[PDB]
Amino acid sequence: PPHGELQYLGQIQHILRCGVRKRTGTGTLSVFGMQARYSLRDEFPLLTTKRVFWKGVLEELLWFIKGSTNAKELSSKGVKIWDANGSRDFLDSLGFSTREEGDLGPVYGFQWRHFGAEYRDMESDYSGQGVDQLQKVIDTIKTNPDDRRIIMCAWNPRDLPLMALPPCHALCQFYVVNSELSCQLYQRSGDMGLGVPFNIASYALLTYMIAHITGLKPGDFIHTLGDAHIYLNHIEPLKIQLQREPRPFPKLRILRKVEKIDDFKAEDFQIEGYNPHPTIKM
Amino acid sequence: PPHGELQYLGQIQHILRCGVRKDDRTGTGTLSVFGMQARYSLRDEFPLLTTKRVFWKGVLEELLWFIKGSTNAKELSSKGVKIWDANGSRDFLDSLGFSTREEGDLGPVYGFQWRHFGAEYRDMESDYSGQGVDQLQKVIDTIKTNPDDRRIIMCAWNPRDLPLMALPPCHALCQFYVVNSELSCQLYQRSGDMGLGVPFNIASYALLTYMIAHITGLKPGDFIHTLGDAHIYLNHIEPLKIQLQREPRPFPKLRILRKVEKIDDFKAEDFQIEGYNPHPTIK
Repeated sequence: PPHGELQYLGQIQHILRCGVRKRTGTGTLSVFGMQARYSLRDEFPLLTTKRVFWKGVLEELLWFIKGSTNAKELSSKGVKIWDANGSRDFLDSLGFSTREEGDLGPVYGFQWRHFGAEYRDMESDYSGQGVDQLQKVIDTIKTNPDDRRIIMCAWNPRDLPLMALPPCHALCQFYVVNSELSCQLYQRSGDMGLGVPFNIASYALLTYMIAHITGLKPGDFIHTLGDAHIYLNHIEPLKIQLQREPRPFPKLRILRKVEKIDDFKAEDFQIEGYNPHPTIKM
Repeated sequence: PPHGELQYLGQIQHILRCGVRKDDRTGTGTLSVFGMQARYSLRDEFPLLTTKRVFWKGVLEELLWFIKGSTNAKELSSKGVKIWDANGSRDFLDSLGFSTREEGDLGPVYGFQWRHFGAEYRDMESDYSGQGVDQLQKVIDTIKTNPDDRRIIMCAWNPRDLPLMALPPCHALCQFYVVNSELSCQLYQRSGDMGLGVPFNIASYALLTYMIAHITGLKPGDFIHTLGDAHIYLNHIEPLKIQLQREPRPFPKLRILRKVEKIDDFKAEDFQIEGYNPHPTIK
């Protein structure tokens, strides 16, 4: 079968061959509605035509599981991707003055384990408050794997205003058939250049983690896009990437048996056979 | 130009050749596939499937019902649409522990989530003004002020309210897109019976995309139907195979007889599907 990465690339071509020109501007070729499927059967979708910040992926996900909404908690691990939206300055440009530095608000972490609970600050303890979606999802996979209501949604219209940054991961569904676990992510906005690759890895990792705990095997991962765009700043770099030939995907391994989703630790994972192409500038 | 219904029948074809056996809530076998997407042009035509008639009166009347924010199945039944009565009956409500609800009270379903998301639900006769987020109107407001915005979502999945309604929303969420004065829409359906409900669904949001376009003075663009659990009942394989052989006829055309300016001002009499001739029934 066709190397999975070809889909991501097959899309970049489309965004350019049919994307229409159009915050902070910077320009962008957009497209509306796309879907790519990546296999998780004895392989992990970690694009090779360009290196992917695996540590960021793995370290950020574990950060969501905890339900943490503190940018600092994640940066203290070396991943500074969420710091910008945590700086005292930014929080101010949003009206959030009483807000402590590092507080992102009811973002992913909060939505995943305390959906619906009234948000206060990153320190407050929301235990027993809200709906623990991540856990309910795991529980259903276990007792009713044929359920078509296994959905985890981070889009809370009532909390959007309090967020330092709106979700680009409205929701994701889980599917179980023949002992194989699949997941479909619905991204409202995707930066094909510096985001989608990270995103693919992010949710494919979650599927593995979930499949491990439910005692199932990973299947497919459907990445569905709403507004897929390319920033003109990447029109060149990417044009070079397309040149590159996709190398066989690496493999993910869970070095130890784990019971609860929270018990997962960074050291529990290993990426073997990851041979990505060089890195120019982007 | 390739006909639009070919995209639909194509998915039925995919399910047949690649779908696997999967049981539903009652134990009934179905042939399933996870993750699907289809695009339907809404430009000078309306995607109302023709290889099998679609209950248009039901689509149109049910949509109107959602916009009102109604959760009373009676209000819909009093229009000829009986698709929500079973879920609101006296017996079905008791068996769910809702013995204190008057007949017809569906719970915080679609209507409520669209106009009052997050509002504290009481009953189908309580007033929820100013309560909750009017996602519907917010969509219209955004399409007008910031057409390039890519956070124009209308989510009906409310984890908190799920255990208070008849059954979980089938239409998790939809997103609107605007480009070159055209309004495109994408729907995410978590579950869909390819031959029984998907058609009805395509017509619902195609019509909604027509109404929002009308109000914001834009032209209908495309409708992307993204499915999660696409399936067909096993005992429906044979009749479906017959339908597949049928040749799709030109999609009809929808018309807005008068000029409407508010989403809530739309009436059933304001619509007209001209040129609809679907194939005869099959079984």
